[PDB]
Amino acid sequence: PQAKYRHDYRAPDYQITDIDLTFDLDAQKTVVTAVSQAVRHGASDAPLRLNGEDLKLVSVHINDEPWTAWKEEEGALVISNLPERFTLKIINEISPAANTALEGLYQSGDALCTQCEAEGFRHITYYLDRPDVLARFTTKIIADKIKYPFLLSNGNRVAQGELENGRHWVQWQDPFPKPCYLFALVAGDFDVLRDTFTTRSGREVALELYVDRGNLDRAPWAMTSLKNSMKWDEERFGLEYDLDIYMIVAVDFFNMGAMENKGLNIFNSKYVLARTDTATDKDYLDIERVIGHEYFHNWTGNRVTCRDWFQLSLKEGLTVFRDQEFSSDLGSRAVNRINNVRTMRGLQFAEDASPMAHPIRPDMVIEMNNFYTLTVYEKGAEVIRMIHTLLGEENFQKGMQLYFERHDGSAATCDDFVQAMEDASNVDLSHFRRWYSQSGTPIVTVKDDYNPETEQYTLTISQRTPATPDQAEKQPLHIPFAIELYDNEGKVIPLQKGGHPVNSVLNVTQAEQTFVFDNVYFQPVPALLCEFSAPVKLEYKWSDQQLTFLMRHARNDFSRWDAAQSLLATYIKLNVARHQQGQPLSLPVHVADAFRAVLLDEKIDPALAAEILTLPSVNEMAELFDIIDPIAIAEVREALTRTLATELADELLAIYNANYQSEYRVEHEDIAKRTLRNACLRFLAFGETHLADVLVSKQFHEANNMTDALAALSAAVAAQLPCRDALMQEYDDKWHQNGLVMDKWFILQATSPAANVLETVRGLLQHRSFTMSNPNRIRSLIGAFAGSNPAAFHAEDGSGYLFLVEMLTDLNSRNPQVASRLIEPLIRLKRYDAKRQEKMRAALEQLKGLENLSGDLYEKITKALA
Ligand SMILES: CN(C)c1ncnc2c1ncn2[C@@H]1O[C@H](CO)[C@@H](N)[C@H]1O
Ligand SMILES: [Zn+2]
Repeated sequence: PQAKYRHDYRAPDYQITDIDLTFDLDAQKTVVTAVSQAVRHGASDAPLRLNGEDLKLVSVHINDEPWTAWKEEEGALVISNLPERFTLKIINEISPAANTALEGLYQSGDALCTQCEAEGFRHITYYLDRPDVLARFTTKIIADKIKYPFLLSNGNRVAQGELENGRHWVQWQDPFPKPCYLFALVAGDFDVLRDTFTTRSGREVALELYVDRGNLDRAPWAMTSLKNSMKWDEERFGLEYDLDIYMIVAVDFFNMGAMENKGLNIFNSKYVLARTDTATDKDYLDIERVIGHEYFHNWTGNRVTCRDWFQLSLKEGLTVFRDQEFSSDLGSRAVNRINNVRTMRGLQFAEDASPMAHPIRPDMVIEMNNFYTLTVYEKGAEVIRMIHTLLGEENFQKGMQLYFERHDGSAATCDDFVQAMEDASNVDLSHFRRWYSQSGTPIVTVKDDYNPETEQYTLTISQRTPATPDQAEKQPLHIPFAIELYDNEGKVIPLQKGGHPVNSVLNVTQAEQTFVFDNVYFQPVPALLCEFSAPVKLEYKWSDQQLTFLMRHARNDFSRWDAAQSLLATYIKLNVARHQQGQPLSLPVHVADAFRAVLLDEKIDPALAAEILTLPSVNEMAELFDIIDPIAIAEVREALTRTLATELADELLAIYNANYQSEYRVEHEDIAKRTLRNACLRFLAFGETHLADVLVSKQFHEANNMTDALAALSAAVAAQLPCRDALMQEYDDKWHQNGLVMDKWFILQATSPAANVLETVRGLLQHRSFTMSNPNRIRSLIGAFAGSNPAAFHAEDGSGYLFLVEMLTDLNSRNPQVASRLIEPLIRLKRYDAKRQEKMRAALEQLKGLENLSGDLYEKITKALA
């Protein structure tokens, strides 16, 4: 499989302007007729090169003449000797029932549905399957009326009919030109939740959420969230929906999350279906996020699309930024920022230190489905956020507005977007552009000096990015470095120099620089990289007391949390080293006291307290180390929990009880109280065994919502409480028929600290609720084991690696996209000790040798073994 390169982009030799599709739908044999209107832009002698995969070609006509000047080649239909302008007619057959990869037209249960991003449309017909070819679609769908009463495509219905032999048809037209990755088709029998949204200018939009029969009870929150998304995009960004109908279809079989097909989004049901007994607060807020995200793409992705796939972050960085801003405005901004930074530092930085490292605008791709990454998405969004930091809201929105004025109805590049921001704001983003081309995490080192003679405070700030596997050369970035200086009372010291204010966002643009501040009347405590102002590792020699000072006094809630993270990091590192020498946890009294103070502080937001009382995950902890010792990290996390449980027992139980809520509401203040209560319950579970067992079992049985029930169940498994096996069986007996609810239970099984977790997981391959045909079940059992139980995955006997190789050997053939997601923990081998590296390398070597190795896995495996 051959790599493609960004620098190789060239405008297409032919465009398509209009495509009329007819589907004669059948799960075993679907016939596609595609009539395209084409224009040659390149040389007269250049053939038309159409992409296609696993298609049975029936016929090729050019202006209704059966064509003889063509050939099929791997992946392609090459058509020669064409006029400058012509009508192409292709007829071909495809087989949805055989499509286990879930790419193209496939079956989800009894429904037929599509996934076309990135390159799935070529699995449906021969086409210019590249996102700089925009065309107007018309789609006619013919099917059995009893099996497929609903026949959906993008846009509005223009024609409908009934045929003999129980077939019917519907034809759709979408006026907006689109690249083919935004094509969608759905056929099936559904319950339908119908609502309306009226835009601020008065356009009434019909909203339609399509769910499997008997799931309407789980649909209102998704609808609520759609309307919220629409309203917010109007309020914040000034953008209105542009069509008459907005359709969402929830399907159970889906490799991604959800997909922004124009006017006909297709969602994994995990990101739609919720009711209070089936879904947690986090589920509710994730549905809100993903509903938002796909809606937001209607502008950032659909009305302006991507010139080529290397520009994916153009839509994904900006749409994730928008989803974050949406959640943050509606909810707790600080809890959002905290959890997005946890993702960045715990998951994204690992990718940027791995063999799959890439810039947010990649330069080299083998399989584009491998580049829907933490980097492109979440780091992408941090890059957008940095532009927002540099410009301010008002200039940022002027940039947005210039971007749409210039590029609406076209396919654009990341550079176009930056230029629009630069030109609208008059802020120079030339250096800033290097964030798009350079991979890896910058390390920002900060030293400080306070001169009492002159009342000056000096920060000496250096940067460097280490080389990564993909790039041997690195250069300094334009790093927006936000600070705040605090006096001995906790009050912010005004920043100034030579009699003038200085902006608190420092422009860290060199390898080394100094910043001098005047009229600093007291030695300050600095808050550095405020709100995570750039996606970098910060090196500052913090005292413990500077960090507890910030926890008490810092103005922004994020800074209070971040200071707690910096204080814990020192002691996580200390205790991992101790664990490797067989020595028990050591924690200063003053550290425990800082967490006690947070528990008893009446003035702190409970949302913030809960996050400070949520220890860094085993992933966030791994980021603190060059070489990862996953057993030490897991055991240190447990011991730290037990230590705090003991030291803070009385305070934890008081706050647990104080935050009891008898009514359940999906409302942010309520959520905050509940997160705090369950944060306390986690520590209590790791306390004295009898009290723990009582508290946890009672919460599980008495809960009136899934948040509380699952928090108890997860604590029983994490602390290996007596009640665990009863409660787990209880859950299975109640919920086994409900795959989305059972996913939570598979995750708890896979992430268990029990010694026999792998045996349990293997046995669960045969569980009544598990199936290898469903990506959500696969992720929830196998994925969670490999990725979220690094202590068991990395068992010294190598059993974890062997288990993953077995599963990958199936999935490589069945569903390469899911396989490539699941191989990630093995490609991290260079972070582990030699003995583990040797076992992981052997596992990788085994997979490299598979018959019919997918491109998706080939790419990762070859990088890993280099
Ligand atoms: C370790 N890997 C592959 C991932 N770990 C966690 N989240 C991921 C990962 N790969 C992609 N994502 C998320 O998928 C979403 C897009 O499908 C992005 N939001 C990205 O974070
Ligand atoms: Zn997206």
